[PDB]
Amino acid sequence: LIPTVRAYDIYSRLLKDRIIMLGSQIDDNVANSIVSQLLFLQAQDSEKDIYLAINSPGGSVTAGFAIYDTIQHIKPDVQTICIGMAASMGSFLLAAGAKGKRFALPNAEVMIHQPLGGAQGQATEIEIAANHILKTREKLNRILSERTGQSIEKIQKDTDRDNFLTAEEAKEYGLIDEVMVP
Amino acid sequence: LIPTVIETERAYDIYSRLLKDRIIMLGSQIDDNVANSIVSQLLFLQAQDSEKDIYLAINSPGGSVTAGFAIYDTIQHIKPDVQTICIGMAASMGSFLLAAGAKGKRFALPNAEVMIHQPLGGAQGQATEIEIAANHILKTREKLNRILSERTGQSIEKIQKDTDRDNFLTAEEAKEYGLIDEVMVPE
Amino acid sequence: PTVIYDIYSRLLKDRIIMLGSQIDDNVANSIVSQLLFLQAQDSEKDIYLAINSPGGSVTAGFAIYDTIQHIKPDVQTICIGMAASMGSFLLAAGAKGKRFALPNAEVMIHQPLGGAQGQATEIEIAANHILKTREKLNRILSERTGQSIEKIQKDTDRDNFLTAEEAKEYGLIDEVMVP
Amino acid sequence: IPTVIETTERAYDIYSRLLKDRIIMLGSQIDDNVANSIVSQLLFLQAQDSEKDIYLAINSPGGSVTAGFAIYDTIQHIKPDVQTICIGMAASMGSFLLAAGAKGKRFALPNAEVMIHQPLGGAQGQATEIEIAANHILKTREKLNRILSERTGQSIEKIQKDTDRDNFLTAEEAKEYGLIDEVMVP
Amino acid sequence: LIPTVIEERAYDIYSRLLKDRIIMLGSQIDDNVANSIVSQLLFLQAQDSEKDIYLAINSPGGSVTAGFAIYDTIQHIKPDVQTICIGMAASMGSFLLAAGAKGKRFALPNAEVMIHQPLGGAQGQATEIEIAANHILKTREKLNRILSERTGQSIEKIQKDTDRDNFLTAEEAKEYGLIDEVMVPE
Amino acid sequence: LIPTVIERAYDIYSRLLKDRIIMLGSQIDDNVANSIVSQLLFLQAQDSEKDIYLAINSPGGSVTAGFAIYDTIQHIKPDVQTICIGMAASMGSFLLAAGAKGKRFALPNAEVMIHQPLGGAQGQATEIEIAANHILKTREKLNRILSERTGQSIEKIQKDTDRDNFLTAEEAKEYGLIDEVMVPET
Amino acid sequence: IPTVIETERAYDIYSRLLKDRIIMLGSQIDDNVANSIVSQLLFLQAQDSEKDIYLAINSPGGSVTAGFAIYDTIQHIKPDVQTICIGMAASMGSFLLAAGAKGKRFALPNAEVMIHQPLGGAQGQATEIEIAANHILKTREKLNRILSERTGQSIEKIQKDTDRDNFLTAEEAKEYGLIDEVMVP
Amino acid sequence: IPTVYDIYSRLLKDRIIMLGSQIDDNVANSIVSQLLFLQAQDSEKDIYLAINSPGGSVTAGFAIYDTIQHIKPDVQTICIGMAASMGSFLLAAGAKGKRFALPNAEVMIHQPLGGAQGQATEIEIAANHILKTREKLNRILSERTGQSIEKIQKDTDRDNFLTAEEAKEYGLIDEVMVP
Amino acid sequence: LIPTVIEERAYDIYSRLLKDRIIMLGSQIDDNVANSIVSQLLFLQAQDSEKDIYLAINSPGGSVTAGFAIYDTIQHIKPDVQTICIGMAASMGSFLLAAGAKGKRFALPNAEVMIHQPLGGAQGQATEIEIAANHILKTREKLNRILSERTGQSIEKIQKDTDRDNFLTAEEAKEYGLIDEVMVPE
Amino acid sequence: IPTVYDIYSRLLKDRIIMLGSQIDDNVANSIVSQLLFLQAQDSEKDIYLAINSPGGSVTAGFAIYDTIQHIKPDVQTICIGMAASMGSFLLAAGAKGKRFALPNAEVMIHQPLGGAQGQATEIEIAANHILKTREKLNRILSERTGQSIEKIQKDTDRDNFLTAEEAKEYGLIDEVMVP
Amino acid sequence: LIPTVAYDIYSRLLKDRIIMLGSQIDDNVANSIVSQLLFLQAQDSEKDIYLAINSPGGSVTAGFAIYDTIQHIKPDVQTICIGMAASMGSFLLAAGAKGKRFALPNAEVMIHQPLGGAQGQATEIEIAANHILKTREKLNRILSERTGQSIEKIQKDTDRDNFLTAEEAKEYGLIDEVMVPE
Repeated sequence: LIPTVRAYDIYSRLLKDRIIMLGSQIDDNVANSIVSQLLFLQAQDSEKDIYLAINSPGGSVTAGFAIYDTIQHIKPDVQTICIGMAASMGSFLLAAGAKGKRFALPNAEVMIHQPLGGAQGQATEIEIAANHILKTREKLNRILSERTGQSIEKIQKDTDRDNFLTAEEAKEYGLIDEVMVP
Repeated sequence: LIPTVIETERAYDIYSRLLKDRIIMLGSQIDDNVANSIVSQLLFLQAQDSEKDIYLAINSPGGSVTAGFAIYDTIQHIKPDVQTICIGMAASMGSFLLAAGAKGKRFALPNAEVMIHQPLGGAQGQATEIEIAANHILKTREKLNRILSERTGQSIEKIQKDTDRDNFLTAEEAKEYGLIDEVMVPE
Repeated sequence: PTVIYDIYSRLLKDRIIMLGSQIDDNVANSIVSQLLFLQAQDSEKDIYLAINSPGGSVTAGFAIYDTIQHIKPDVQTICIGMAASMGSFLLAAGAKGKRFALPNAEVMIHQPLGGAQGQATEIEIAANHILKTREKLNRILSERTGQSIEKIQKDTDRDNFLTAEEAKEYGLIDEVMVP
Repeated sequence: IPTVIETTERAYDIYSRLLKDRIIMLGSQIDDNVANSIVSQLLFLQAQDSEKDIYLAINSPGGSVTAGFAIYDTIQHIKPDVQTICIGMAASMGSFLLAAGAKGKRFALPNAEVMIHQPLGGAQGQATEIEIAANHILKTREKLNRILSERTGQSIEKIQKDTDRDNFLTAEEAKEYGLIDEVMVP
Repeated sequence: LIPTVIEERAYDIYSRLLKDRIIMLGSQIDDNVANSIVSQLLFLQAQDSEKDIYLAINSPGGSVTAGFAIYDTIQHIKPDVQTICIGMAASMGSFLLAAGAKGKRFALPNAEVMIHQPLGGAQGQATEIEIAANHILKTREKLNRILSERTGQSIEKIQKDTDRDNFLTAEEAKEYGLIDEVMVPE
Repeated sequence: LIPTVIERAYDIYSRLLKDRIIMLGSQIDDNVANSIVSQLLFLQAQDSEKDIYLAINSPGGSVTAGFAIYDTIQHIKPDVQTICIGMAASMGSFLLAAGAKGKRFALPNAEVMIHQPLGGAQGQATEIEIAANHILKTREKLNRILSERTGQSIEKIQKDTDRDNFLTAEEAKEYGLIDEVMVPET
Repeated sequence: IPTVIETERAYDIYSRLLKDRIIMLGSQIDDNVANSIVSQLLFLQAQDSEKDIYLAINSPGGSVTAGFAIYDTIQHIKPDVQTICIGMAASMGSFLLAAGAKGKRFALPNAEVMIHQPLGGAQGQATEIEIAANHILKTREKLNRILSERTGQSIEKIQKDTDRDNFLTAEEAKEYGLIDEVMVP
Repeated sequence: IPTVYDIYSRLLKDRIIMLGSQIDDNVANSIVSQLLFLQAQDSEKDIYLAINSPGGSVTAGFAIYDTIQHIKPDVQTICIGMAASMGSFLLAAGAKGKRFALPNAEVMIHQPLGGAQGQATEIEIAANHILKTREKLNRILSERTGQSIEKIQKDTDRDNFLTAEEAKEYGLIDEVMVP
Repeated sequence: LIPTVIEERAYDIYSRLLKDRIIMLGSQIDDNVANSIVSQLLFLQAQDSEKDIYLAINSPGGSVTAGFAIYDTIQHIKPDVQTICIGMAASMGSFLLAAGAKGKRFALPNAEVMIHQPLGGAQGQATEIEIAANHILKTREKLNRILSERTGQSIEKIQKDTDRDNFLTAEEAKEYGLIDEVMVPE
Repeated sequence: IPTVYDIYSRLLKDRIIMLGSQIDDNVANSIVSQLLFLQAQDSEKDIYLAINSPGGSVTAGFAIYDTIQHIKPDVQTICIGMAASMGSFLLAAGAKGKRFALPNAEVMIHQPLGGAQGQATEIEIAANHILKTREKLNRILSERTGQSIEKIQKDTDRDNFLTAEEAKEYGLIDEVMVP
Repeated sequence: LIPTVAYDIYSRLLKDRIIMLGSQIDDNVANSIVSQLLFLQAQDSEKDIYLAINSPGGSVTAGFAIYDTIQHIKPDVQTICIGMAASMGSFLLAAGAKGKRFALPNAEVMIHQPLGGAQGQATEIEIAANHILKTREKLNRILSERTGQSIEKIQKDTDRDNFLTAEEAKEYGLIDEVMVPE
């Protein structure tokens, strides 16, 4: 069910007020849509804040970077608000919001972990794939270090396995700035 | 779900709204359907205004070489400059299209990934059928490499070497290679 | 893209038809309808048929071919990407002097494909039919290209890939559209 | 399927736009859904104008005999002449419908294919069930052949012979046979 | 895709026919189809309680209970419901054909009518199978009693004539009492 | 395909809803219940005094979904008439019996079936015990309400629902599941 | 399937019964089963052309042509073949039960016998369907003529009585003429 | 399955038959063959039929039942584990005074199961057949247990699980074999 | 499961019959079956080049080339091969039946013989389909020529009579020349 | 499985039975047959039942259990690897003083598992049956371990894993076989 | 195991130096035939061996295992086509001892080019194409040697499926004689 509110579906109605809902796994389709919404909102008003609500298990790293770079590229501040869960690339995007404007609701879940992938074929193909995913992890960890204030060494350790954080723990970690208390 | 934007009684999905501002989003694998749509958008934008730049945003793992060439040739055919901007990833035919943008107007965002490699395909049947298919994909690779050489300034020999296996480049490396002109740094 | 025109409908307003998929009866029905609609809108102005197709059904292709020849407007054909099999036949079917390909477009010609199962006499009927279909295709291609039927038969025995320039030399198109 | 807009903004898919001009496209296998649509279009066109011709373009491999007879009987029932035009292929029940158009107004384009053959079916179960199914399909064939005899001018005996196996006809052969009246030459 | 007709307002072709009090029953009968047909019948009665309704039938039949939802709605409403078989009316479809207003049940000349006993199934314990058997037998008795009333044939004859699939031409269906007239073309 | 009526465009069910008619024509699941509940609440908001008409052709379904509908009927101020067309089985018959007193109807050939609830349980012995106790309590709840609405004893309802029990419309009236059989005007 | 040893000769239980001229027909009849049963019948005739053979039947039936391979072999060989229905003999199984030596067709008291018309199928062109229909009807005629000969019932009665599944008790099968005696314990 | 002979063959040498699976035609054919073989070996010595079975085909079960009654040796029945449905029927069919269960063995009785699809008259035939089959089963069970047909009908309407001691009280067995 | 016979050598029943020069062809003909039958024929010739061999046939036919492996082996070896149809000999099975030694081709009285044209398939390019068609037509000519030689019927008659499935009784097969005698029981 | 006899048959010659799989009717048939065979060979000598089993059918398990109690020889039980659910029940069922586990063997006890579908009254019958089966299992386990029924009920509510030493303390075995 | 004379009809024929090649050629079949050929040579290095062929062909490398074993061993290997010898089957037919290659009168012989496949990168497809083309050259050269036909003629005659009667196969040089029945 997606209700209608001239007619607008609920999400289009929120977009009118500069709210973007990232409420699914991140793939290229989702990233296309979010990027397009960000660019549209900048064109409508280059100064007013944008609000990106996040309830996502993560997904494609490259798709996530399409969103991440668009956020950093545009002029408006993008606030991030975790509702429900932000895992993997979802937590990376949560951490990518405007400094001081990254939030989670009190019972929201944040999870961080290393990237996942695969490789099949010849030894040299497997080597190329391994080197690529390792370089991707280095890139993710370096940016997370910059955005959280944690050292790269600590991020590497803390993302070796699935690491679940409460909203308060995410604030302490530097993934968000504030827990939005009711 | 793709949201709608309304301007005053006229409803647009957001892609249609961006197209109004001469932005085309290439955000999927390249197949004939995708190429049809992108070609049609390019031709429509030229008809609307033959002088103003067009912006082609690219986040694509690549896909069909012939579908990619439909887009490539349409870019070169039309009068407006087509800027290319890599966001996320441009791999295989996607990186070829990135490199095909107007000279000086090929960009990537800082964390975007570019990957170049040789074409993929298949052949089944009689020996002579396999021969025909092999000759065809080899000729297609020669065509791709020659154009990439022209667009990057790298020699055909170097391109052949560098595309033998998957070759991942950062945005800065893609600039150094000649696949793009600038990394778009955030203000 | 879409305004509640889709972009194809917007191009059709300017007499451009996009043939961008495998040819089956559904696709042929749409293209035929578009051709008839454009003739009804204006019987004198050219129509532009852009072709990026791996081919498909011969009978569906002939629905398009015969509709092109039937209507009054010239139909220009423009190969973008690929025109293979029945797609290359339709490319070759455009108005004389108004058949084009973009420089990196691929053209492929080959004999028809089909199948037959059942009794020997059923298989015989099916074989005779596909052979007669091939003769029909080759005769028309000979007329449209200026190549002999013998040459077309030989050149289509196996998949035969041509560059845009080669397709021009062959007579399948009139010009390569250089940018 | 593209859209056409005629502004005073009213939107039509391509087929709806042709229907406005009394052209019906029969461009698929004939099943009940297709027949229901075509019958509805015919009845609608008669209600809009009971005198003006209707044009039924046919590119079809055939299909259900009963669905085909729904179309056939509707054509014969309504006041307007229904022209038939074969584009691409008219096979089996498709060729039957081609032959069913108004006398003098059955056409094929030059490279169109016409195929005629006997009805196909199946039966499973008890011997007496198989007998019932066999008698039914044989009666259906006699009905089809009798009508085709009437519409072509060929004898029933000749039609029976000529539909025993798949029989492919060129547009010119279909004219000579009496399945169409004219080949539409460009 | 069903085409659209524009008059300022857009209609799919079935909605356009409904405006003229024509209902198309063109598929297998299940609860969804019955819901739609019942709703259309009630809507047409509300629009005009006196004017005839036309129910066109091209259906292989289907659910007996869904068919009875349609049957009882026909009898309940005030307008006469004409029935017209186009293509085929089999099993519950032929039962509905026979259920039209007396004197206003029709078939086109090549339409197929088939009558046969109800079909069903039962699995489980012997007592469960017994309950299922008694139910389908009582359902058959109900169908046959109504068909006897609507056709003028005896229940004994209907029982015999529906033991196996029984295919009737339009003319035979008239002789049987399932319809009143064959609609011959002008 | 569900047709449209233009007055504003309405699908046929929306058009009936404008006249306070709700069609329950499928298996009862949460989606269906959610829709019916929403329709009942909407109709009460439009007019808290005028009757609502709930037509029922349903094989039943989810007991909890059925209770969402049942409790909404009892909660709202308007009387809800129930009318069985085709079949009301299991939770469908429960809802039929839940209509306003004196305003529960069936058409003459409609079927009503009552039986005990169905379910399942897998896992540990203590999990199976919990599931069994739950379904037994659910059956007690259903039977108690059916006793209240029919006037039959709980003992009799228990016995009569042990297996599938099919009732004619007249039998359903005699049983107290409905108030009247709607006979057609001749 | 257990083994029996006589001392060193090992037999599965069916082979051990075959040594005593008992053939088990205990499955659906298809070409494989018929080929085995036919081979057993011919082997037994070769071993002793005069001694009775015992064909125990517990079968739902199956292929008519496979059944006729068995039927014609029974009639062809010299030894009398006794038939004994244990459990069920349905369709072609009941036909084979009825085909045993006159006076030597038996059923156990609670055994089930069922008779019905042949089943089949046909797909394709109208003329192909006609050929298939004519063939199955002729096959039914053949079956009914033989059953009439073996039971003493008229062809028309057999036709009527096989129109649908017709279950018979052992006593009813005796009254019908499908067997000669119920083997009482 | 170990070798000594496989173990079942070794037990058969001592006139023990193991019925340890669902009853289908294959199982019945084997058990019937074993019974006939044992009678041929010695027409006077008892046979022992051990039963651990969820039941299965009624006609396959009756092949076994009638063979037991037909042969001269007494057939003792011994329920180990479970005898359900046709398995409990066969347990009850052993020689009078020689039907046993081990103390923790489970006996279950219930009505026959089946199915029917097709025309109303086909469904009627199938229903009449399974009802007659149930009457037959109940009549024989009544004879073998001493319970009335009415009681058997009531008691088998649903799954009815019995302990060994309850099965003895019911008349399905004669003794519980205490260790 | 195939029984064993012990004489001290153990034999499956087929091996026991083979000892008496009987070969059982009781399945569809494929390369595996043909390998086995050919091997059995060659073995029997080696054991005794003069004594007759008996080939019992109950087969729906199968691969033509596999059938020709058997056919040519029959003709190649020194012993006469008697053929006996039990049950059915269809298609390549009937061809093998007709291939037995002259005067020693039999059918049991209720055995079925069926003759028809070869079946096959072809997919791919037009020229591939042509090659496949020419091959199957050449194969049919070869089959018909041999059947003419073995039956005494003309090739023209065989062509006509095998156009569709043609079922023959044992007596009809004798009249046709496919067998020499119907083996009547004593 | 190597040959010496296959090795299981070799071990059976020395009165060792290997229960090394899930318990179903086939496995129970075999084990019961082996037990009866060993008793027939020698009614006084001990039998050794090695157990590595995740459990399985309760009725099949009771076929084995009752056969053990029925026969005259003592049956030693030895857990190697794992004895879970019905496997641990059989381990506990060995001759008093002759139940063993190897030091790293795992024992697990838990309540029986099952299912039920259909009408409320059918679900009730199935629930009552499995609850009665649990009562039966727990009563016997109480007798064989010396633990109260209340404690067994508590301790089997969820999967309860025991070391060999814990199983000895619990009374499921008598000794841990130390090397 | 088809009939016994445990000891099976094929084993009985092998006792008389007859090998039956009656299936598609794969590694399992080749391994068996090669083993049979080596066994027969060990039993008697002078007496002829008889290889009956009814085969649609199969693996080219498996076929060459058989081919090279035939040429390696000392006994002459007679080949006899019964039913069909197609593709690698016809190659093996042609490989029998000179003067001792036979077909029965209605047997079918078919020759055609090798079949295969390739997927992956352009350079991988090239390697696969070059390999199958070289394999065809090898097959054609040997067939030329064994038939007396030119390589050019073999190339042309195998471009598509080419069906030969037994008499045509003799004329072609694939066999020496058609075994006519007495």
